[PDB]
Amino acid sequence: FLQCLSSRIPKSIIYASNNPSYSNVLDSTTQNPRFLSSSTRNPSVIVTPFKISHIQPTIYCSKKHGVQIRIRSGGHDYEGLSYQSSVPFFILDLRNINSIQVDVEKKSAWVEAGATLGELYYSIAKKSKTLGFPGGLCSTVGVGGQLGGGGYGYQSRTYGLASDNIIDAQLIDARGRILNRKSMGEDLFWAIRGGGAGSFGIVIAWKVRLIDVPSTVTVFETVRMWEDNVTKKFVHRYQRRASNIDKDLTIFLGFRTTIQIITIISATFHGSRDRLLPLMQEEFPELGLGKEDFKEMSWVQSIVHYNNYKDDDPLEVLLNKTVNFEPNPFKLKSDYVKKPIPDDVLEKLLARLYEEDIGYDFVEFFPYGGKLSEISESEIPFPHRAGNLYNLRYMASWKQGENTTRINNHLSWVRSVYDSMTPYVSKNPRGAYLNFRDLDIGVNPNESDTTSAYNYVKQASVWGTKYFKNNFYKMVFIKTLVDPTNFFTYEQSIPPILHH
Ligand SMILES: *Cc1cc2c(nc3c(=O)[nH]c(=O)nc-3n2C[C@H](O)[C@H](O)[C@H](O)COP(=O)(O)OP(=O)(O)OC[C@H]2O[C@@H](n3cnc4c(N)ncnc43)[C@H](O)[C@@H]2O)c(*)c1C
Ligand SMILES: *[C@@H]1O[C@H](CO)[C@@H](O)[C@H](O)[C@H]1NC(C)=O
Repeated sequence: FLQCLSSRIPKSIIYASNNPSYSNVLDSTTQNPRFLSSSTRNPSVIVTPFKISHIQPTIYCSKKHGVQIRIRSGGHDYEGLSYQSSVPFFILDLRNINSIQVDVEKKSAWVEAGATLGELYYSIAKKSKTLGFPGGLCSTVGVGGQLGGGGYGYQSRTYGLASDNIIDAQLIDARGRILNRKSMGEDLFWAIRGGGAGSFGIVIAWKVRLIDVPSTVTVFETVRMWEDNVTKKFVHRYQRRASNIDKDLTIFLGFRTTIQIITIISATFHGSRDRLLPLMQEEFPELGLGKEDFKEMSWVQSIVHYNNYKDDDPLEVLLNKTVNFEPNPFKLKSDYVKKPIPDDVLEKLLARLYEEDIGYDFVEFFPYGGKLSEISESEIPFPHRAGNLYNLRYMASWKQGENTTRINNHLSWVRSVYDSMTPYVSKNPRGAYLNFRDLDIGVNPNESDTTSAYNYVKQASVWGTKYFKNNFYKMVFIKTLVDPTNFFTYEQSIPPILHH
């Protein structure tokens, strides 16, 4: 494999195990610290192209020598699939493929896969205070992965997901052909906008629609005690109102221990605080929030704020490539909720936070509705639309270095929490969020360990219909057309219809 690469691409973009910088390049975007001790995080080579023509030979060498491709842009995949495999593999790391072209007059931008959300937001904000992009929250996330999987954040109720706002793309397929929207066709251009683009090809660049944002947005955040009847009433009404209120207001909810359970309420309102005050006093008067609890800022300042930087920090903090906190290993799972959880079941859920160490486990609510209930189930592969109140996320975290038995304890905790919620969350299929990737919901069999093509597809649909509902089956046909030999494979790759 390595011989084939070195006779075809410059040595300067090739990092093998023997290279002293291999470990830095590997670790630099291993973004879930849980996998820093994974035995499957051992690519034989990391390739870091700096121009497009570097990529086609890596496809050729990968096919000819049986070395599986793992595509990494931001490396934020929550299961670390961009840098692990149980078969011999290499990482095509697109960090240097990162140019951004912003057209303020046409309200559009071309963004290469290795650019981060922070770099995109930075480039927009340097040119206009009133344009934005609803890309998601984390400034270090790569657009290469994010825009292929949905991409949710404080703007999604107002403007849609990141994948709801894509108008062209450049993609390299398994034959090494570099295609745009016109030459890839509408089916494949549909599939990559939220279907997990790495099942179909290597996205080189996305063309996005820029959104009009108000020159003033308003944020607020407060921490309350859960053992407080006003907090409980607010949360009771939150379940019923968060997805139905004014689409300009998005409110997140989080719970952790600190010994009591605290409730974190955080929000962004796409408007001034004079507009926000009557809305909050009509929807949640029990919060008692005054004029001075709302802080006005620009759209990009609100992104800086919610990435744990100072409100008045220079925009350059958006260009940093690692999070502004030291991260703990973690395992998250998520569910979709269509009916309010009963009061006493919510109490039983939150009490499970007492079972592990203080402040290390979390339950979080991300509301749907708004624009997300206006878009059909099949507009793009992302299917989680009207009828969903919120996505409910469960997470356990621990410190780097805990022994195996304690990690298993943490994994078992969050899995049992998930199992306990089966009666109260979506079913048939039990929905799951691709960008909250969870291997526990099902993985592919080894294609050689199936008994038929139908068998391969049906097994894969276990996880497939959870992420995509029946968009999964349209994606199976598209996969069959554009990658019939299954060059792009991994634990949750869309399967082709195998010929024999
Ligand atoms: C670490 C982190 C992740 C976050 C954060 N906040 C999020 C939020 O507010 N909303 C979300 O919806 N997701 C959030 N995430 C998760 C990540 O945004 C998603 O998990 C993305 O999928 C990660 O994208 P990226 O940064 O590129 O990480 P990768 O591992 O490189 O990509 C994930 C996935 O996509 C494939 N892939 C990447 N690049 C390509 C290209 N060019 N072509 C095809 N396929 C590609 C990878 O193989 C992998 O499977 C907040 C934080 C702190
Ligand atoms: C982010 O960029 C700013 C500007 O240089 C810098 O002050 C800050 O330390 C950076 N954040 C990091 C290194 O996490």
